[PDB]
Amino acid sequence: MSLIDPRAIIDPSARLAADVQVGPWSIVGAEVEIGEGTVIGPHVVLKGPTKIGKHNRIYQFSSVGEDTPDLKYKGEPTRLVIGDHNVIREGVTIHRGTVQDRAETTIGDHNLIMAYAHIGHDSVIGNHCILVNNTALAGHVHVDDWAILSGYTLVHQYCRIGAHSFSGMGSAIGKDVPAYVTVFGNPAEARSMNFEGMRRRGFSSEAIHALRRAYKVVYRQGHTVEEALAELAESAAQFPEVAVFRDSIQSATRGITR
Amino acid sequence: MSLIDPRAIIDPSARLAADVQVGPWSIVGAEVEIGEGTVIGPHVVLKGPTKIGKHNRIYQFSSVGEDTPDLKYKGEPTRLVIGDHNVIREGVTIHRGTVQDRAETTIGDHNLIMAYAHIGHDSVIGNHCILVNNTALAGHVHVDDWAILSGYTLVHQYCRIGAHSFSGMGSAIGKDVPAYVTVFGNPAEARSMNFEGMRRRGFSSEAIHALRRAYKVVYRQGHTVEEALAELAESAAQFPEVAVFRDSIQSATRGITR
Amino acid sequence: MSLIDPRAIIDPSARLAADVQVGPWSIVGAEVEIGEGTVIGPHVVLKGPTKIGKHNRIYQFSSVGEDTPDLKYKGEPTRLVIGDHNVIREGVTIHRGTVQDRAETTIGDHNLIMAYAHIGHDSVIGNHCILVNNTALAGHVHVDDWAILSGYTLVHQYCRIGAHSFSGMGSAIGKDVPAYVTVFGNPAEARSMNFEGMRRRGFSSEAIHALRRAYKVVYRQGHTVEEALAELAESAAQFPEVAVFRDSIQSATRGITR
Ligand SMILES: N#Cc1ccc(CN(Cc2c[nH]cn2)C(=O)CSc2ccccc2Cl)cc1
Ligand SMILES: N#Cc1ccc(CN(Cc2c[nH]cn2)C(=O)CSc2ccccc2Cl)cc1
Ligand SMILES: N#Cc1ccc(CN(Cc2c[nH]cn2)C(=O)CSc2ccccc2Cl)cc1
Ligand SMILES: [Cl-]
Ligand SMILES: [Cl-]
Ligand SMILES: [Cl-]
Ligand SMILES: [Cl-]
Ligand SMILES: [Cl-]
Ligand SMILES: [Cl-]
Repeated sequence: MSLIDPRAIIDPSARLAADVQVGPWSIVGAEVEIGEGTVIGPHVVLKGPTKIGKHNRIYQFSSVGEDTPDLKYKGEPTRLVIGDHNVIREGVTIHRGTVQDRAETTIGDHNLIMAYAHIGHDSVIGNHCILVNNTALAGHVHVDDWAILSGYTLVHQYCRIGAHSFSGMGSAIGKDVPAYVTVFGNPAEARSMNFEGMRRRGFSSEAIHALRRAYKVVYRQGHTVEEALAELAESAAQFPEVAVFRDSIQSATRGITR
Repeated sequence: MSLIDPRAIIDPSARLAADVQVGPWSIVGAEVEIGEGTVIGPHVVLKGPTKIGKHNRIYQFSSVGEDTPDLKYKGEPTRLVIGDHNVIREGVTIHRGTVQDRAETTIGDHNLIMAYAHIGHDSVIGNHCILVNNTALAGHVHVDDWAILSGYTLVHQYCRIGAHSFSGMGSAIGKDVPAYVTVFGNPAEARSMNFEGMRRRGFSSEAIHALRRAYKVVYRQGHTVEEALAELAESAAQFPEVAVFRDSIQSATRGITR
Repeated sequence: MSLIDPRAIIDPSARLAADVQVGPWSIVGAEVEIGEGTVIGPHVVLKGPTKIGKHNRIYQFSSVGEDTPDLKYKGEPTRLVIGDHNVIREGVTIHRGTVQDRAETTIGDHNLIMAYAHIGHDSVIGNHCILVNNTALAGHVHVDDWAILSGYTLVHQYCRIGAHSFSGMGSAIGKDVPAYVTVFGNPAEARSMNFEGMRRRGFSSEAIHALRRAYKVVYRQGHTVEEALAELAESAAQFPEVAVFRDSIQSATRGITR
């Protein structure tokens, strides 16, 4: 019936909204901030500088705000930001940024990060993502809204996981995953679009069909990527949903003068 | 040398047989019941309604009987049941069931579940299994007696792992695995039968042979599953061991009226 | 600020050099030696007999020194040895040896072992190695100096990972990785040599070229291993760096009288 367990350790410099809860044997280190309504389980380690928003649930054996062990990082003061309404399940690791990117690891709102997931330095997670058990973002990975990374999905540094994209269990992602796309295997290859994601968002059935077509343009017609982007111009102007897709491919590929 | 560490937390409503041990900083939650001579390590978390049987050994950092995070599950009073003589190693996660199935995750007797493995909601495990480090049953997975899942084996929802079957390390299993079959890879593919295990269980020469022939019927003679089953009916009447194999195949493949 | 937290448990048979630190809720079991300047985080479990050198850092939720659960192990008094200047990150498991090999798991100096990495019974790791998150040495694995195992690399028992070798993420290694070689995928396959490694170690550019040719000899040229071994003798006499590669291939393939 008492919010901060007396067997937890709270740095004087940490700053908790009053109705925060911290379970027994949890450490809330210096420079950690925790928002209205957040619940910290038993045996959690928070290190900062780290800003956690409201209504987060962080489960046992999680390390949130540790330094990345990557030799690149040499002790510079770098940040972790986690938004509102996230659930961080048991044993998750989330590391702070590195000064060679934007010095921040960033998690939005309403995400579900399942047991043993790992969220490496400088990674950016948007909103409503699901990282299933043991998903690992190596570093500087961007995961846009509604993405679902199935169990034990691995993501190479710098890859972008597009909105509503979906990886199958054990996927090893080496390159960007365009919005809506489903990918499978080691290495990750594209199979289809996430029609289920599209239903659950109540996408019009013209938009669902347009996105099937945009898939075929990119993947099943021998277009080069530059050829696909050009063909997609029309659909992208017709349908905001296709434009999200065109844009995710556009961002992955600048190229070099040939 | 006093069985329940005073540094542990034991809910009033927990039920511990007389000679149970509980290490320090371990939580035995409400509606958790533990049988004779079971040993709980330190830093274990137990949540209920959970019933754990006799002579089990649960290692540090395990979270046994927690709710699945799956959005489908809505806080209902589902259960976990663990039998006798199991060994659950460091960091294992085991979740209670969901009302959509039978409201019960179930583990039998004499199993070895190694570090960081995950036993998803509604999974049923038989007896004498080995889940090696980081094996992950996504949900509603049935693992029949003596099955060995090598390290980092992933099993998709609703899959049945047959008696005596074997998965190689990093297998990504997405369809049922019949009794005795060895599977490998991502996605998992059948390679042989688990003769090592047949030897250990003291199978006759004749039975080991019958099982090799039965493998050849299903996997190496162009037969459909329907034709393979027909061909096995004889071998299955002659050898209990083959019948286990015939039945594992039967109950994967109900089919649709063509 | 007391170097040993009063909330930690220290066996009287443990021997700590004077400026050892142990965080809260850590256990240092019987027969654990910890060298000068080492730091044990909170929530660590150390079991013995184990010998840990100078200036190591072991992080929260790590279990270092436990028994392997492999059923061949029968409680014999096997050992774990860890040199100096290693970093063992959140949740690593390291198991002691088995009497059927040398009764010792062994780790050298300046290694980096990242979250949830698993160092199985009897493994031998040299110096300046990096095992990224979730790397798993199943048992009796030899890793030689400067090797890099990317995230979720799995290594089959008895495999030798060669000096400066490199595995890509999700690699499933069933066989020896010769020095400098890069391998990828499940099953793991050779692709190139770890030129980046050779750079960072100041190799002559003649030696880098000699190691590229040596690769071509072994992998890209029809040769049997015995044929490649014989072609490499000249190159191995000219360049110590090549000799290390010849020797990794030598000491992998004894063969049988045919
Ligand atoms: N709330 C939710 C939610 C949403 C999507 C998923 C995705 N999901 C189911 C799926 C894959 N393809 C079709 N359905 C998996 O990740 C299974 S793998 C796994 C699962 C759990 C633990 C360990 C492992 Cl390994 C899972 C959960
Ligand atoms: N008691 C036992 C017992 C039985 C079977 C196995 C199966 N096993 C060994 C094997 C594969 N093929 C032939 N023998 C593995 O899982 C190796 S992988 C691994 C192993 C350990 C940790 C991490 C990892 Cl990744 C392992 C142990
Ligand atoms: N110090 C270092 C160091 C050296 C090599 C590697 C190897 N490396 C790539 C890399 C090169 N530089 C930065 N990162 C990976 O393992 C990526 S996978 C991964 C990574 C991290 C968590 C989970 C996963 Cl899955 C990684 C780090
Ligand atoms: Cl059409
Ligand atoms: Cl098509
Ligand atoms: Cl059933
Ligand atoms: Cl025959
Ligand atoms: Cl054949
Ligand atoms: Cl040349």
